Amino acid sequence: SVDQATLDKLEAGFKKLQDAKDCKSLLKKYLTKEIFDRLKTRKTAMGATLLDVIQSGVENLDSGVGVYAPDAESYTVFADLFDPVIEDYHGGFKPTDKHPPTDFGDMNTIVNVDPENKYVVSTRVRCGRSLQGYPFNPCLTEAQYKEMEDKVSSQLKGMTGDLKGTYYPLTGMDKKTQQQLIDDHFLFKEGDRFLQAANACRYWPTGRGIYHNDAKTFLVWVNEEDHLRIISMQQGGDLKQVYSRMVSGVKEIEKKLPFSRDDRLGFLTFCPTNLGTTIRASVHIKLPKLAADKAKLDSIAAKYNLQVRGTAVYDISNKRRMGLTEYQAVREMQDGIQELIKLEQAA
Repeated sequence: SVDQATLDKLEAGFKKLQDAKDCKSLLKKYLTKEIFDRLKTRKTAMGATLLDVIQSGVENLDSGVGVYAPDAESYTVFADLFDPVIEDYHGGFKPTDKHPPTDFGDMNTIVNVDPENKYVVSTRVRCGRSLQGYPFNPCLTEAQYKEMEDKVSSQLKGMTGDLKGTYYPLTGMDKKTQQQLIDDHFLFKEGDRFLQAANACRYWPTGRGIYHNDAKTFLVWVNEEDHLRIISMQQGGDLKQVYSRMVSGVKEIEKKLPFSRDDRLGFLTFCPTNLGTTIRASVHIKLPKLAADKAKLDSIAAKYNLQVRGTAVYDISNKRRMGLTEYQAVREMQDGIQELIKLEQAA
């Protein structure tokens, strides 16, 4: 049963949303009075309430999305809010649509998109995971932070071969180690006001840590936002090597740590923007001729559902997460980057 202190905070937050006439968040768009009244009395088995979903969007009215998952079951209990948010953010993933089963695909069809190292500075593929049986970061207790860091770090420290490396707890980290990790772009710090208000930064830094392999091509963050962020990266354009290393690491971790996955939504994450495959593939790439015609550049990327940002030089990444397989997402990135390089060469 939801307690009165929580209901009072919920009623005040709903009123705050309605009084902010300039608020444009998906939270405000889809938390109708009818849905609010239906959901405000519900609780997950782990104890999460509607407040553990919406509080960050109430506290940060300029949120784009404004809702987070406090545990895996929340996607079911609060589906009447999550479902239209997901459909809107993911551009047409309807409440009745279903994400395909996991398929990393045929690695032999993924390639080095720039063997000459003429255009691609670096290549990165990232994914995220929640561990089955644990609340998400809005609701982890201090004891759960300690237990899961022990379990995760033990599995990471047992990895061998290309994945052999070093675990660094944030707890007790000294300034020399911090600077070393900053120099490698491997450090994360306390979360921003969106994470803070989502209650994702409690008991800082208990249960938070960093792992990388000896070659510094494989990086794992523990409880930065999701339970696990798993990142593979290297200089140049060998997407085959980068993607296969990420998949190898994900599968090794999974052997002793089962992940939370939903038949409709795929892998379950703290932020609904990261569902489905959870995969973000990106390149840092130099395309100076296409830069002279940014409209043209933006048009090619859009054809392959890629987004182009700064970081002549661009960070180009895939936009799609839901309704396609891991293979399809990485292939979309490979195809798009190949087409961009082709058109740069012909320009």
